[PDB]
Amino acid sequence: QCVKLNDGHFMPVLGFGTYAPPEVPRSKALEVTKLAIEAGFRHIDSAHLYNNEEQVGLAIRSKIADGSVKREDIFYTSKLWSTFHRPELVRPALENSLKKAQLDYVDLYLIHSPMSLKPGEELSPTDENGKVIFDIVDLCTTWEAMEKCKDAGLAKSIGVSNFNRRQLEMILNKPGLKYKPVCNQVECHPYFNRSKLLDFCKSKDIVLVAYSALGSQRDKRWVDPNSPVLLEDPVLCALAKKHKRTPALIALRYQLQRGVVVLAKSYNEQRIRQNVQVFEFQLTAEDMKAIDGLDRNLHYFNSDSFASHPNYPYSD
Ligand SMILES: NC(=O)c1ccc[n+]([C@@H]2O[C@H](COP(=O)([O-])OP(=O)(O)OC[C@H]3O[C@@H](n4cnc5c(N)ncnc54)[C@H](OP(=O)(O)O)[C@@H]3O)[C@@H](O)[C@H]2O)c1
Repeated sequence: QCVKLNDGHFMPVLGFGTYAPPEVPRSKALEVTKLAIEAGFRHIDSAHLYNNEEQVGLAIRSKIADGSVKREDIFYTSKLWSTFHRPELVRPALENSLKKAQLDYVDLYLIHSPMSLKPGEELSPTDENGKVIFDIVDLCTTWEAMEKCKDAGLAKSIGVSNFNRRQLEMILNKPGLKYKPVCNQVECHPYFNRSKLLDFCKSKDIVLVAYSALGSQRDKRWVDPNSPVLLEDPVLCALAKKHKRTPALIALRYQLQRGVVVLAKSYNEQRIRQNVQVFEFQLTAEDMKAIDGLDRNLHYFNSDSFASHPNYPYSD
């Protein structure tokens, strides 16, 4: 099923995550995105950062060309990268995304992060200490340029990602605001459930979309390998046995029952098909309370590389 966004458009509540690290061959994104659509995913999440929009777009268009779906059945997301926050670069950046995917529009365009970076060749310009070279950009001006992309029909809906409550309030309080963010895509899982940010988002009819809902890919660039493995959690395992599902399915269903839209990345055929089974069962109030009890303020993304950024959303 879908949730109705605050601009009247509809978003499927289960989304497929397409990010894989650069060591994974680019051709895999094509294969697995087709498999996801074939399994029943209709919401597909990409970004300029992922260097896979050519492949993800081809997977979508291939499933259109092969008769499986129409463009109107797919909900396709991309994101403005942080080197393009200056308002004059927003539309060009979006047009690159459209060119790569060979699509006329995205269903959703997000500001990927509030942590603006120096414009240039690199995705991630850093100094000699490894910290990313920041840019100072009024994100309200960035947002105005996002609104023009919606008016031009290049993005059906616009929203944000990795914003905390205050950063979000800055947008909502902007003089002359035309379109509220339809969503805030943020790290969200039983060890970092974001319930306060969720309550705030609910109060403004903004959808919280969860990433790393399965514990993240635990990439050594950003994630401490000593951090607890979400999917090995004894409570999630006990609930999996109770319901004859898996820890992953429990973690996904938890988000759906909280009114959270949830992403799920898998590049494995069997797990991709497993993940759509989230619609086949329910958790009880007691199950949900047990999962709510797991919250431990654990953001997996935890690196020096962004912890010193002025717009770093977390308070550590
Ligand atoms: N806006 C942002 O800053 C941002 C940040 C992070 C992520 N995202 C988006 O959200 C997506 C998902 O988040 P994520 O990349 O952190 O990964 P994730 O959804 O939390 O998944 C983590 C891992 O779980 C495994 N997995 C999936 N299904 C499973 C199952 N049924 N049983 C056991 N393991 C399973 C996957 O490995 P296998 O591939 O081997 O199955 C995957 O590597 C990303 O792909 C991206 O689209 C956005």
